[PDB]
Amino acid sequence: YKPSGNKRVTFKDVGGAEEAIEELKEVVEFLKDPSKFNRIGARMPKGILLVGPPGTGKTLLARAVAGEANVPFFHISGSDFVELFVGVGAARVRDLFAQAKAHAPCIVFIDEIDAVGREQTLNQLLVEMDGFDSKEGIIVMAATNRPDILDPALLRPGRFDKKIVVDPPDMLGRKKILEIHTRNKPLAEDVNLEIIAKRTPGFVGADLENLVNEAALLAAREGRDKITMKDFEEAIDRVILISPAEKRIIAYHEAGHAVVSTVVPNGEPVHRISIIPRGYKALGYTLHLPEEDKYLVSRNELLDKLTALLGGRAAEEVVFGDVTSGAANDIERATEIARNMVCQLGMSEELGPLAWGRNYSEEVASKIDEEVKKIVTNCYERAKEIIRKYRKQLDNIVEILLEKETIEGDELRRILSEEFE
Amino acid sequence: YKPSGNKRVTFKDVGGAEEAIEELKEVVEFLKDPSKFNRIGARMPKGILLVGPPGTGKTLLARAVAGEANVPFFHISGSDFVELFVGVGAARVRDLFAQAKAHAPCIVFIDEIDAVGRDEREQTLNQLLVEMDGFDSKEGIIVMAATNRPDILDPALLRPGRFDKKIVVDPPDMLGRKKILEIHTRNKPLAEDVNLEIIAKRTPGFVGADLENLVNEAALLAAREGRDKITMKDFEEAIDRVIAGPLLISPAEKRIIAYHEAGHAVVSTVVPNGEPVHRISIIYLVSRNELLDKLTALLGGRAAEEVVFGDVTSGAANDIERATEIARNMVCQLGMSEELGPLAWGKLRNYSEEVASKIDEEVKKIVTNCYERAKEIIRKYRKQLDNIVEILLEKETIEGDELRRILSEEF
Amino acid sequence: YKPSGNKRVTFKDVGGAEEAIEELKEVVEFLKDPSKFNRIGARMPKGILLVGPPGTGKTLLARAVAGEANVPFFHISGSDFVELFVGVGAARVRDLFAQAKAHAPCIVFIDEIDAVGRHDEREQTLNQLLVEMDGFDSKEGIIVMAATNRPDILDPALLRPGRFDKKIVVDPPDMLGRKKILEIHTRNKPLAEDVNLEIIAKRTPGFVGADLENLVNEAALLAAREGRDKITMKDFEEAIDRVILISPAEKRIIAYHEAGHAVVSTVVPNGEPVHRISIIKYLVSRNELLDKLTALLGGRAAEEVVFGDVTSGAANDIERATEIARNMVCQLGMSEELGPLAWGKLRNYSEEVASKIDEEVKKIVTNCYERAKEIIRKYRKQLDNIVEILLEKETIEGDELRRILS
Amino acid sequence: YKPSGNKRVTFKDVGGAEEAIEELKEVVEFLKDPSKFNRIGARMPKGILLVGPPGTGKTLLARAVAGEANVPFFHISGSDFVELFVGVGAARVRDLFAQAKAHAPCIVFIDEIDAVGREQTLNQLLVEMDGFDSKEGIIVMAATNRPDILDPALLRPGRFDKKIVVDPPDMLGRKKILEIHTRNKPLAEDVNLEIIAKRTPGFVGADLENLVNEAALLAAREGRDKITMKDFEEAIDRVILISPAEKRIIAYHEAGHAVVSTVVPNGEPVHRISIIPRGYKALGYTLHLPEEDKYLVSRNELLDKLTALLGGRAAEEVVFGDVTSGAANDIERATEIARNMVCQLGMSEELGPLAWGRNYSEEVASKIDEEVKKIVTNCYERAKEIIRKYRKQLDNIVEILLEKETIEGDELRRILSEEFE
Ligand SMILES: Nc1ncnc2c1ncn2[C@@H]1O[C@H](COP(=O)(O)OP(=O)(O)O)[C@@H](O)[C@H]1O
Ligand SMILES: Nc1ncnc2c1ncn2[C@@H]1O[C@H](COP(=O)(O)OP(=O)(O)O)[C@@H](O)[C@H]1O
Ligand SMILES: Nc1ncnc2c1ncn2[C@@H]1O[C@H](COP(=O)(O)OP(=O)(O)O)[C@@H](O)[C@H]1O
Ligand SMILES: Nc1ncnc2c1ncn2[C@@H]1O[C@H](COP(=O)(O)OP(=O)(O)O)[C@@H](O)[C@H]1O
Ligand SMILES: [Mg+2]
Ligand SMILES: [Mg+2]
Ligand SMILES: [Mg+2]
Ligand SMILES: [Mg+2]
Ligand SMILES: [Zn+2]
Ligand SMILES: [Zn+2]
Ligand SMILES: [Zn+2]
Ligand SMILES: [Zn+2]
Repeated sequence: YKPSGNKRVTFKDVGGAEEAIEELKEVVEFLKDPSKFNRIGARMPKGILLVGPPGTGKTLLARAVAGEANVPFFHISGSDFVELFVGVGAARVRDLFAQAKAHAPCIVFIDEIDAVGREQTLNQLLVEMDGFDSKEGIIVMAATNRPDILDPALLRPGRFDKKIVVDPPDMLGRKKILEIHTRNKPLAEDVNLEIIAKRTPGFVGADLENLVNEAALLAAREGRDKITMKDFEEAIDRVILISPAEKRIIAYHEAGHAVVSTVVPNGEPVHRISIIPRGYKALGYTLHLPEEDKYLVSRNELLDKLTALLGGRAAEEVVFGDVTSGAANDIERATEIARNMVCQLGMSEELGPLAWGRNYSEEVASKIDEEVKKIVTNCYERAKEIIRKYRKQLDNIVEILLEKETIEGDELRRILSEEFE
Repeated sequence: YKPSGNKRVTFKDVGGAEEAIEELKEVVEFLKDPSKFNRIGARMPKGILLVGPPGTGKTLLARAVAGEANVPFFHISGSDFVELFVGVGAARVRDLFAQAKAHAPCIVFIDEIDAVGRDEREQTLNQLLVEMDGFDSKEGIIVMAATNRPDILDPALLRPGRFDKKIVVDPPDMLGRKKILEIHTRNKPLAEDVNLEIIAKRTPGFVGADLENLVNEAALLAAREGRDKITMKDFEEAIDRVIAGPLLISPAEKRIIAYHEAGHAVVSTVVPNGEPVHRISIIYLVSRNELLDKLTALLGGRAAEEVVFGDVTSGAANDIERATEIARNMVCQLGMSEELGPLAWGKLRNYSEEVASKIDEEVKKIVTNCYERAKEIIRKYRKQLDNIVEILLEKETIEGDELRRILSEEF
Repeated sequence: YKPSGNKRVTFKDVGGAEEAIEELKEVVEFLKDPSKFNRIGARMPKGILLVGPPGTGKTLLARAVAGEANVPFFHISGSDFVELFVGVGAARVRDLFAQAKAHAPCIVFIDEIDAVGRHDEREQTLNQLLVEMDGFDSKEGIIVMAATNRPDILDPALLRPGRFDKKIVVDPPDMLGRKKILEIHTRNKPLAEDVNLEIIAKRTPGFVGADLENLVNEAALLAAREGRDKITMKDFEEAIDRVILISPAEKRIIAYHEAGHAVVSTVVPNGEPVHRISIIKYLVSRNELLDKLTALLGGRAAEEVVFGDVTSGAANDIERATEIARNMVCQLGMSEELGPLAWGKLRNYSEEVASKIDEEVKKIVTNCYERAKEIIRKYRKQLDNIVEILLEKETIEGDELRRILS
Repeated sequence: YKPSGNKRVTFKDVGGAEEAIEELKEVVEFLKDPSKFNRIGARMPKGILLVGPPGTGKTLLARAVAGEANVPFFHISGSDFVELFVGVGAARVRDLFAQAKAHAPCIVFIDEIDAVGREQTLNQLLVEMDGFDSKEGIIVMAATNRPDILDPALLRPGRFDKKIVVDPPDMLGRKKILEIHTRNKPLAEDVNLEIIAKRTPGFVGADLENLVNEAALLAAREGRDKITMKDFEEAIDRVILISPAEKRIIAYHEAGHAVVSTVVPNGEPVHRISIIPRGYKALGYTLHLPEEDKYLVSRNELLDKLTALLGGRAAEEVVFGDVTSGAANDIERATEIARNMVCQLGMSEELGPLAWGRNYSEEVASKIDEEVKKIVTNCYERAKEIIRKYRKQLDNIVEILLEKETIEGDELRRILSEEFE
């Protein structure tokens, strides 16, 4: 394999991710001279996971880090390994790392890392991660919008043991991204990117770069030498949000996750809750992440986890009397877990300490289904029992959420303790 | 591979395709003077996919764009590459693009692209991909492709950088038929009794290719009788000819489709969560009730047919399919079933026959409830249903601040 | 490449190809006076492909068009161009079109066009053809006709609009057509007054024009051989054995099967008008489909009623009919009990539903079957009459059939 | 494709098939100068099917015919077309014939013709057969040891409308084949091929050529310049028949086919019966051949045909009280036919005029099975009823069969009429 011949980027070229750039500044410092860290035992991560929705500059930042450190950048895409013949995947992972070490210090980027990190190909990856010497100035960055799908072996210490969340940009972030992608473009005097930032809720960087291109097409179509405000207004429409009653439901869903995870004894600590459309900081997402601290999980831990996953839906049903599609992913994950308890873990009553999996009769298929349904239904009703018992808290957390949108650190811990002290 | 030696056409030659022509105007300007775009980095697509039924003018539009830009037009048929010996297809694609670059700007147009882009075909298609990726848009080359079989295409073909822009070419309605008849009648001697509106109205289902043939058959009728003008009777009789030569919508059928279309519109309007209805023509997160409303509306066409005609036709097949998809999704994915619980059933089926059976009863129950509700709505609003149909038959299309008001004056 | 110096033929010389003659009459009008079409923009085809087995009159037809219009005829054979030195074929095609333009209006006829219109010098030769077709002005009254019994061998470039985009199918003659062919080839011969050409048509199923001409000739040689000045019926009867199949029992059966489809189609309110029987919409409603299904089952219905035994003949129909029923039940929501639901598409539903679908499909097909049988029994006599005519002539027209259903 | 560069053979090189060579002598005469036939309207076949077990010189004779006429020979193998991508099969059939015509007169040989003649590939074959002009000196020969598997469209007149049966060789045929393959070999004086012919019952030409090679290996192994009798004796053993009580059963099976086919009204005329191990002249084989005369078949014709197919087994059961494996192929063919009556032809009581085929429920699967079983069982019991009623005839036919081995022409017709007059 042969390093990217693409155009070098820096952080100059990345808008609306000042938090991410902050954390990555050390990695740039490391790459520029690892010997400053090495000399005093400052141990950097070997793997850094970038998490966010597509088109949010995950790949961009990886490249910005390499250009900023003026180091080679290897771009691989996870979806290139799936579908490969027997062994070809692992041999490419081998080669990748052999090239990385020959060109160290360097960045190795693996896009769509979920594509490989859901056997041989991933096992080879894990051995390479642990096989290489951080001190040689090698850092592997990976991107995913599906971190819930990842093998927890990937996130073990000594691997991708740090991650950074790249969120969609708000109005101020959108404006900046507009300015970046308009730098070398000829704008009319009447163009106001502020109004365009305001009128593009939900748009990510990729969409905004596109909108800018659509705007340029509109000018060029008419043979014009400057892009007008009308061209930007018009372009938005070519590429085409949340109601205050939908905001409410989303808030109740997220609060529901939070309340149930707090009450349930083996609940996952709640560090942040958020009602940003697709922020991956929300707890709703978090609850779908693979267990990275432990290696064993107990039946009661799973039932507690399952009950937390169904908290979103429990809160909607209790409060609104009906349910939306919001909980589809929660339903799917909860079902997966229960099927796994029954068919792999030997955690059903009736089915016994047996691996079922298809290898078995309709008669067993049927008991499996009954058993899986029982677990999920029982956890769901437990969730609602909890919601109802802690309705006032649920209501309180919603109220703040509607106001603040995202609650994160020491502040969140004040609120939860006030509320469940 | 050589550019076409046939007659240069322009948009003056295309009828009833105004929306497609407006999307294509950009391409015409780019080709006239790429510098205007390249100058300000207005990135054009490399490949444009034209999608529509046969004889609707896909090839014509591709030609019109080249003619309008006064650039060479390469006319290729996907069907030529299939059946070819080992490697001959790839080598042809390679050559094809070699010539395009030597003639740039130009249009390369691949008809029947689903013939190539559905061993050897792999290599042929792989080679297509390579050439698409391999050419510089800035150099004024546009590849257009046509298909009436888009679902059969490899998604690799639709990736960004490839055929990532699609334009839909629709069958003409009354006024479009009328325009196409006028285009193909420009240079022909017509009797004073000929009325192309009436012939527009009498040829619902006809595409541009059908109408051009119609005109010629009319002409052949006059010629056979040695007459120096084409008469209305010639056109009328030509209709019956084009038919039995090689699909007209019958008047009775027109009626049924009108009621089907009026039905969707009536139900959509009554149902609280109905989708606004912008047009009727003869030619993040959702709630349970949003979905039941959607489903009920989707079943309105069939509901109208059943209530008005008693019988039901094949016309609601696509809507039944969609309605059923929605209800399986509700039962199997969203946990919106009475009895089956907040469980994901499926993902391919990983459950017992006992469950499969309950799923079927629950899907059938949802769809059947929405169906009966649709019928109640149609019976309750039969008068307005009938008024919309009457107008829709007169015009074939109702739209805009005219459909806007009709639904108010009625509801 | 000069106008053929062979005998003038007209349509009077072509037997049993009325449909194709009717398609070609406009070509003749055009050749006689192109200006009639030219002046109103009536565009004629540049290429007409005649498709059919050897000896059916493809060449004869082309010659008759020219003789009929009194216009020159250039006869070329595609098999001449195979095997040629480098370039020679293209140059011949160039010259051939140069000659047609000098002599227009005219017919240029290419026999065995598959021999050229099919991997080397043929490319060159074929490409020149495509160029010349594209190059010539139709309005000049030039028409190129081609013949093949091998149309699937043909390069589709040839069949594209502006080229050979009109195909005329030429079939083996039915009994009346064979009779006419015999008249034609007998015009100039001394026949005895005992010669019954109809009986000879009847006894010669499967014979094509070339076969029947040969037979007349063998009859003539037979009489001459015996020093006789008239050709008798015995000569023709003996000739048949010389120029040389389906059981008459099997023929009966096929005839009842076909007549059955036709009676049911006619009787059933939504059936498809019958245009022809031979023993060789956008939307569709529930009733229309049931009527169609019933009609599809008529052949078999006619066998069961008439013969009590059924043959493998209805296999395709049974398949078709079952396809329709399954689609009614599974895609069209036209079942009693199964609702306005799509079941399937492969199978996305339970065994309980699988089994209900089979009951319902079975019930529809069976009901339509019984109904077909009722129609057959009710119209037995006319069924019998139709079969009696069908067996005699091999091919009857709808108008005739509806008439018998008096 | 490019004509065989293999070594030219003549009939000189083919042993123990004097009957086959006789029939093929005309084809040689035709190929040498088709104009002698053409001139007086002598119409040759366009297709000639060679039938026999493998290793019996089917391919050999095809090549002998071409070498004898000194004409080009195209060898194709049917199994080369199956497994090919979409269209490649038909395009190769096209090309084959295009080459044949360019090199006419010539022989086109299609080995393992059953491999293609059981859609597009066979349909193309049929059009080529009917597309070519016999008078151009083109004859297509085909070989198969599975003619029961062939599409009856192949055997229609104007195609493979003549066939020749090549049987295993008896002792005298075996001796000749031994002599041919020993011509250029150095034999000891003590070698007696006669005794070797006698001791190799069941051996075909291919086996005998092999035995000869094994004999040569034994000499060469010991460094010897002549092949000894001991070497031949020894070689037989390296490559390794019927009991007089098995002969009896085979005779009763074949007689059973004959008796039932005679009695049953729509029975297939019986032209020969044989108890040669694998002669394809036997009626047992014949009854498995595809209907080549007709196009329609009636329910009663099939029931009669089914009953005849089961006559072999019926005779064994009636006479010996039990049954052997001999009837496996008959059972399989009879089942095929009944399944076809029920599922395709609309010839069941209960199932109706419906195409079943899987497209259908377990409930229907089950009725199908019941229906198919009913037909076969009813036909089987009919067969036995017939055997018992005509036991004396059955006994008589066996007796002759045991004596004569094969009964063929006018003689067979005497016997059957005496017996069922
Ligand atoms: N934060 C950002 N600031 C400026 N441009 C951005 C940003 N995010 C995305 N873009 C632009 O849009 C594209 C986003 O694609 P990518 O970097 O692959 O995002 P992701 O990896 O999240 O899918 C980039 O190529 C970049 O040009
Ligand atoms: N929209 C139209 N306006 C005018 N003529 C049309 C139109 N559509 C088709 N035609 C006539 O019929 C022909 C249709 O062929 P084509 O453009 O190949 O349609 P498609 O490519 O969609 O199959 C055209 O060449 C033209 O003569
Ligand atoms: N339909 C027909 N009517 C009269 N004669 C015919 C007919 N078809 C064939 N023949 C006779 O047989 C001869 C050979 O037929 P030909 O025209 O060469 O048929 P094709 O071109 O289909 O091979 C003709 O010249 C003609 O004399
Ligand atoms: N009748 C025979 N006479 C002489 N040799 C034979 C005979 N039959 C087969 N052989 C030899 O053994 C081989 C038999 O193979 P082959 O001709 O393919 O038979 P088949 O086509 O029946 O399988 C031949 O190559 C030939 O050398
Ligand atoms: Mg992405
Ligand atoms: Mg088209
Ligand atoms: Mg001919
Ligand atoms: Mg063999
Ligand atoms: Zn959630
Ligand atoms: Zn609809
Ligand atoms: Zn039929
Ligand atoms: Zn047997």
